[PDB]
Amino acid sequence: VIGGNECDTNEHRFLAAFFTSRPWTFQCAGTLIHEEWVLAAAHCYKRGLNIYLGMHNQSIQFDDEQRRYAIEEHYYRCDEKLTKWEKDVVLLKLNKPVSNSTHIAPLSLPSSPPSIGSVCRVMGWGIMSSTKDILPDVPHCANINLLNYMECVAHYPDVPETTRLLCAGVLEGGIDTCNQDSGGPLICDGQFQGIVFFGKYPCAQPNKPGLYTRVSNYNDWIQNIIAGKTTTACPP
Ligand SMILES: *[C@@H]1O[C@H](CO[C@@H]2O[C@@H](C)[C@@H](O)[C@@H](O)[C@@H]2O)[C@@H](O[C@@H]2O[C@H](CO)[C@@H](O[C@@H]3O[C@H](CO[C@H]4O[C@H](CO)[C@@H](O)[C@H](O)[C@@H]4O)[C@@H](O)[C@H](O)[C@@H]3O)[C@H](O)[C@H]2NC(C)=O)[C@H](O)[C@H]1NC(C)=O
Ligand SMILES: *[C@@H]1O[C@H](CO[C@@H]2O[C@@H](C)[C@@H](O)[C@@H](O)[C@@H]2O)[C@@H](O[C@@H]2O[C@H](CO)[C@@H](O[C@@H]3O[C@H](CO)[C@@H](O)[C@H](O)[C@@H]3O)[C@H](O)[C@H]2NC(C)=O)[C@H](O)[C@H]1NC(C)=O
Repeated sequence: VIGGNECDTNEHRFLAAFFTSRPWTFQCAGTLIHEEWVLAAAHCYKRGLNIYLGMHNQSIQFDDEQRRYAIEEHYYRCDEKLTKWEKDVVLLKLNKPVSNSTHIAPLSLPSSPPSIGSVCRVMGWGIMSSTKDILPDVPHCANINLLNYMECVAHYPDVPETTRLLCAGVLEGGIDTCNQDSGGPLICDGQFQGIVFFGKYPCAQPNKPGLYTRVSNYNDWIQNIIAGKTTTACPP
């Protein structure tokens, strides 16, 4: 996250961190949405990653930190016509539930639709400088705006027209998500509305907002999987 500051230690209790085992290296983030389910981005997740809940400073282990791994890995396979840009979610079931604690609590799926002009919180351990690829040991937080999708469409020729992505950022530049913020939540007006996907590098350029996976498209699908539906998960 560029143009922000270190997050408050208690304002990201839903933020999950993915690590490889050896070496022990931060990969990306995810969102705890349920005591035993995490929602992440398909493009940065790979099998066997360690999942940490209740992490702030990567060099510190809080007394309530919990480590898990995925026992189930659900990709969105409902519409073969959707491009890779339109289905970048992975729903992970944890090997064991995590109870609430000082630094751990799930974030609910959005209960109202996203609205242009909202102020959106972004957070992550990703690159925090637009001039140097500096990765912090603590997560950084910042505010951006949910923008008209028109503000993004012209900058991503490779991405076809879609309704399944959100355009968010700061048009004057200076504030943006960057590499390895992938998978983190975009929280607009208190609602989990987006997942960090991709933008432009260098990051935080003027009039170069990023695209975010639109969470609300997946509510029914996620809830069905959590409810135990195997087949029947997708819509008819
Ligand atoms: C562990 O903590 C989470 C609470 O999540 C926190 O909520 C508060 C306490 C803040 O501290 C936030 O920072 C955290 O996000 C608990 O789960 C939440 O329970 C609360 C109950 O108060 C739910 O919030 C309410 O939801 C009402 C409707 O509930 C139903 O709909 C939602 C879906 O939107 C669904 O999640 C829930 O299961 C029911 O289906 C709503 O009318 C009300 O206005 C308010 O929004 C919230 O939905 C729960 N969140 C999640 C992610 O499940 C656990 O209760 C808690 N464990 C315990 C036992 O302490
Ligand atoms: C994320 O956390 C790390 C971990 O360091 C912590 O250090 C203490 C404050 C305790 O909280 C420990 O539990 C924990 O390991 C932070 O890195 C550390 O920063 C401190 C304070 O700046 C550094 O102290 C330096 O020590 C050297 C000698 O090596 C002197 O020359 C320095 O002038 C100064 O005393 C410490 O070196 C550094 N430690 C390690 C292991 O890296 C880090 O600051 C923190 N991140 C943020 C953003 O807060």
